[PDB]
Amino acid sequence: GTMEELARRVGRAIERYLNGEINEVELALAVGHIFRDYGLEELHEIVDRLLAGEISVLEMLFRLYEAAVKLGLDDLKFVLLKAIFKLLNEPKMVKIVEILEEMYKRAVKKGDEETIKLLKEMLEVLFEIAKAIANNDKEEVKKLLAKFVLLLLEMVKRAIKKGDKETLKLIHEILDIIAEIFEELGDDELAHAARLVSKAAELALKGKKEEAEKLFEIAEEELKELIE
Amino acid sequence: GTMEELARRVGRAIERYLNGEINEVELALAVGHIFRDYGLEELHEIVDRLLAGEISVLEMLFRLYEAAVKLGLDDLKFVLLKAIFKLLNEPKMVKIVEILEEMYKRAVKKGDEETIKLLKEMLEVLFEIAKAIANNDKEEVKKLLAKFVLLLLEMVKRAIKKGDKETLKLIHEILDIIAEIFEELGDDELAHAARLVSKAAELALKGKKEEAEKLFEIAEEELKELIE
Amino acid sequence: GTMEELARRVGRAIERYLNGEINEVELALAVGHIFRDYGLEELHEIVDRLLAGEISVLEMLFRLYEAAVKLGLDDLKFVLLKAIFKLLNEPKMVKIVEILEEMYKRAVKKGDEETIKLLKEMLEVLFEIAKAIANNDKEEVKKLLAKFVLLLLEMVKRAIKKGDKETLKLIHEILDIIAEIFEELGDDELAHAARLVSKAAELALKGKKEEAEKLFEIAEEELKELIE
Ligand SMILES: [Zn+2]
Ligand SMILES: [Zn+2]
Ligand SMILES: [Zn+2]
Ligand SMILES: [Zn+2]
Ligand SMILES: [Zn+2]
Ligand SMILES: [Zn+2]
Repeated sequence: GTMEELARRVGRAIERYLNGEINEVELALAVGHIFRDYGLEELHEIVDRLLAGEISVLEMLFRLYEAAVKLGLDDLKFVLLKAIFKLLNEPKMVKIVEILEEMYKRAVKKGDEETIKLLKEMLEVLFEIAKAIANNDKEEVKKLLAKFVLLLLEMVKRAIKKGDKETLKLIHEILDIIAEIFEELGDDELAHAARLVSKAAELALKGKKEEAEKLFEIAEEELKELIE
Repeated sequence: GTMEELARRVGRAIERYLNGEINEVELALAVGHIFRDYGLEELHEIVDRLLAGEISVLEMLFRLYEAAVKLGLDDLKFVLLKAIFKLLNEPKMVKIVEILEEMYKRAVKKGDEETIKLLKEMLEVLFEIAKAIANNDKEEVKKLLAKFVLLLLEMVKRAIKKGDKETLKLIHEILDIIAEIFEELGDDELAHAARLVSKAAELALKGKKEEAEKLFEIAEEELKELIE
Repeated sequence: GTMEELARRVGRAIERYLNGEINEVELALAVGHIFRDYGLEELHEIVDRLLAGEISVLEMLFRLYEAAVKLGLDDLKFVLLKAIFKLLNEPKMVKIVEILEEMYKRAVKKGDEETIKLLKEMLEVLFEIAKAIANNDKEEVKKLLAKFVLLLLEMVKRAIKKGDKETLKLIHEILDIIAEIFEELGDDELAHAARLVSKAAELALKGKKEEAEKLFEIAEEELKELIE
């Protein structure tokens, strides 16, 4: 069939595994069969490695995400990222990925192609964040989240000069979630920068976009300072 | 292999599922593999739908039966009908299907081809009965059972002019089962018509086939009157 | 992939089944998929017979071993023999198979091709021993073990004329295990012959190979006498 259904099938299999309905061998067999039905041989080999017991579910998910990045499948990428962020107990990251998926789905139905590369760099940053979390190395997580906040700042700067309004709300929600994450990680300056960007986006959405440029430059200067 | 081996394998898998030995994912994987081994692609997609959790076992069985009717596989049809009538708690309908299957196996080893279309029509009627039962609509069940009784009346009329004797006993047993079904459904007139046909068949089998016809047209007018 | 990784994958699947991690349907599906991935169709049909419930795991292992003997896969043969001797509660035979596979692995990395045929004959003898045990027929087990001891005697006679030293230790350990097996089987003469051969091997390894030959012919005539 089409690549959209394939992602739905794989996602349903992974949710069945996560909820406890099926086990690892059943999940491996089902996902390998699904991938083989669509002709994806590399993904089938990666799942075969799980079927042999060499790797675990999280490692298989990481390798599947890398392979899908090489191939260029988007819905499968979002499904795999949500599964990765659900295997690790982080509901906030899953919420961020869900909002980004909604943004991507809104973007693909129109001619906006400049945002797609953004939405993609941010997916790479999210993948690096997940990898760093899996390594239990908390120092790189903050820098990667700072890069994510900078990317969202660039996207909101692009969006303000246009007439979009739902994009502003979604970026505000994402930035609020990241600020909460920063607060839960024992950091205050990066959380303050994220809340500054969120406040600037809120001001721009409200109608007073003249006050937003000073907030934007202050926030970007602070973010650049804190990364180094 | 041959179409007879496939039916036995699928039936065995379904009994393993029904007895509680295997679960739904294992059953889906096994049955899809069996169908793929024999080159039946459409049945494989139908089972794939179950593997994704879109449909249940009963809906999958119904779709498999429809696909096998389109293809023309008989033993698979009988296996699927028995499974359908076993998932719904109706041993009597399973007994009717078993007797029909024995009749079909007896007929195929000889040159009798006229009984084949009648058995196919009765299989269609039984499929509609199962569908109506799944819909919990009790009004159409009685009408469909009346049509089934009329078809058995036609077959017994055909068989009496011939020398068949086991067919007479099997039709008598089937008619008794339908009479019990009608009695358990809170109906008395249709049960009386079914018992009238059974009595006519028994009289013809005994040797007094002169008295059978009066009963025969009496039962047929009663059945025609009760359908409308 | 290569035939070495296939044996590892199959052995891992069977180990998972034996340890209780997976059940018979999961093992059947996994092993059939593994054999299908490498293009081994006959092994796939043999596993299919297990998927349908016609045969059990032990019978499936026996048929797979016979088919691999016909095909000429050695690592798969060792894996299947180990699984067979693990399903039957016999750790000593598993130890014998492990030592034999170590000897085979040592031999295949050099130019020694004469030991390969003798190891093949001993593998046939061990397969016959497993078959006889599965039949609960104890009298043939002793004669087959006598033939195995004679084959080990031939190998030790060949190896003494060469400079091999680890081979002598391995045959000594194997002969000690067979002697323990004979003692546990309520036999003393065959156990005495096995211990005689082991003592001759130990004497030859120590450096006094002049006294080994007398023990050698004594043990071989005793073994020939006891078989008849
Ligand atoms: Zn595979
Ligand atoms: Zn503060
Ligand atoms: Zn499929
Ligand atoms: Zn009455
Ligand atoms: Zn197969
Ligand atoms: Zn003694």
